[PDB]
Amino acid sequence: RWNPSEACRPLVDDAPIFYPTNEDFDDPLGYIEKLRSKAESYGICRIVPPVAWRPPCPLKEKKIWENSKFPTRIQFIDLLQNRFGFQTGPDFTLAAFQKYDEYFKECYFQPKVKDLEGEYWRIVEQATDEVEVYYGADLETKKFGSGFPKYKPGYPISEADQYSQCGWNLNNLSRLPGSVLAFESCDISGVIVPWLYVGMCFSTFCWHVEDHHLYSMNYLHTGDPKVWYGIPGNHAESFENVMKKRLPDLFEEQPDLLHQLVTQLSPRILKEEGVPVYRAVQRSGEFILTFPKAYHSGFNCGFNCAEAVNVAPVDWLVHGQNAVEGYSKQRRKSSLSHDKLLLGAAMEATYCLWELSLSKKKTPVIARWKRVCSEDGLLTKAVKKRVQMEEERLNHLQDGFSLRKMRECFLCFYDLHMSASSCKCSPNRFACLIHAKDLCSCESKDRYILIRHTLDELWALVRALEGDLDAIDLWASK
Ligand code: NI
Ligand SMILES: [Zn+2]
Ligand SMILES: [Zn+2]
Repeated sequence: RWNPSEACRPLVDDAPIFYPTNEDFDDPLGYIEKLRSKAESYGICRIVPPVAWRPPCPLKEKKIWENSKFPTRIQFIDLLQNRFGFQTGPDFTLAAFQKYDEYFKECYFQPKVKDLEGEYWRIVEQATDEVEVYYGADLETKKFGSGFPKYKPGYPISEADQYSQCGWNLNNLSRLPGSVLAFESCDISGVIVPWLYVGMCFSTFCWHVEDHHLYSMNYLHTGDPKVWYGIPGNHAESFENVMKKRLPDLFEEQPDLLHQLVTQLSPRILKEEGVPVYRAVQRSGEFILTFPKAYHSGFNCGFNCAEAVNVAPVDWLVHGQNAVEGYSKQRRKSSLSHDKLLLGAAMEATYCLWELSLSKKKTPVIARWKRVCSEDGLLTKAVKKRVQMEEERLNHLQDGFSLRKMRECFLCFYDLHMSASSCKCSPNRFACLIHAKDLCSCESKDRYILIRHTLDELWALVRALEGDLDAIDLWASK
C-alpha cells in the first residue's frame, strides 16, 4: 500500500531547536521567556532536556499498560484535506494499541521519518485508496493516570520524587508562580490538568490554535516520533484567510470549521499562498513549545504516548484579552474566566509590593512579580487596558441603570466575572455591558448591574501596580 515513488513530502524549513542547561531547566518560566525572543516568530520550537533528564513513566506498569482502557476515534487520512467528524473507534489498552500499530506498519509498508512523511502527504493530497487509523485523543490524566510520576508518601527516597517535584513536570507547570493559571481554582482538563494522546502511524492532529491563545507545552513520553508543523502567531489571520480561499468552500456547510479540528491543509499549498510554515520532529523525551495564536498541526510516525498542558505567563495576557474579545464577536463560549486570572495576577503582585513595604525578605517570586508591574510593566498595561474598557462600557450605559455589589452573557457568552447587566423581569439571566441593552427592552428603572469592583477601586488597582502605597495597602486587604 506504501508507494515511495509517488512521495509527497513538502519542503518546509525547520523550526528552531534548543538545548537548555540544567540551570535553565531549574526555572521553566524564565527559560520560556528567553525562548520567546528567539522563537516566537516561528510559532513553535523543539526543546531537548539536559542529558539524563528523563522521568520514569507510571503508565508502563502493567496494571495500567495492560489493563487500563481508553476509547479511540477513527480518522480517514484520505479525506482530511479533500472531501464530517471522527467517528467512534474500538476501545484499546496501550499494549493492544502498540500491538495493532506494529501489525499495521508491517502490513502497510511491506521506514524512516521522511518516508513516512512523504507517504502521509501522498495519502492526504492524492489518495489512491482509503486509509483509516485510530486516535486516542484528549484522554484525561485524572482517570487513567499521568505519564509523569506523582509523589507517594511512605516510600524510600528516589529520583522519581525529584521528577514529581520538577517544574517541567506537566502536572506542575500550569500553576507555577508567574503563570496566571495559578489563580484558577478549578482543575480544568487540558488547560491546567494535562491531557494524554495515544497515537499510531498516521494519527493526525489537524490545524488548530489553543483555547484563549494560551501557551501549549507537549512532552513525548514514549514511542515513535511526532511530526509538527507550525505557523507564527502574527500570521494567524493570513492562515485563516488561506483556509477560506484554498478550500472554498469547506466553510460553507460550517462557518465554524477552523475550530472543529477535522481539516488538514498541506504546508505546500500554504507556502504557495505565502503563509510561512515551520517543521519540527519530536522524539521521545522531548518537548514541543507552542506560542500564543500559533496554528499547529501534525501526525504520528507510529505508536506513541504524549502529554500536553497549557501555560500562561504574563506576556500572554494581551493575547488572552484579544482572544476573549474575539470570542465575544464570534458568539463562542470561553473555556476559562479571563478577568478572574488578570485580577488574580494583579492582586498577587499588589501583595508582593505590600510585602516589600514591610521590608520582608525579597524572594525570586516577589522579584518576578515586581518586574512586571511598574508604569512600563506588562501586567500594569494589561490591567489598565481592561479598566479602560470597563470605563468606556460603563459610560455607554447606566442611564438610570443602578448598580449592585456582587455567569455568561446570554447572547455572546462573554464571561461575566467582573460585571453583569440584568433586569427585574429576568433574574438568573445576564448580559455583558456591550449587550446590556439587548437583554430585555424594559425601562431603565428595572435595569441594573452586578459589579465586583467599583471603577475607582479598579483605578486604585492600576495606581497600586504603579506603586502608590495607599492603593497597595487597600488592595492588599482583599
Ligand atoms: Ni494543540
Ligand atoms: Zn455580550
Ligand atoms: Zn427586563
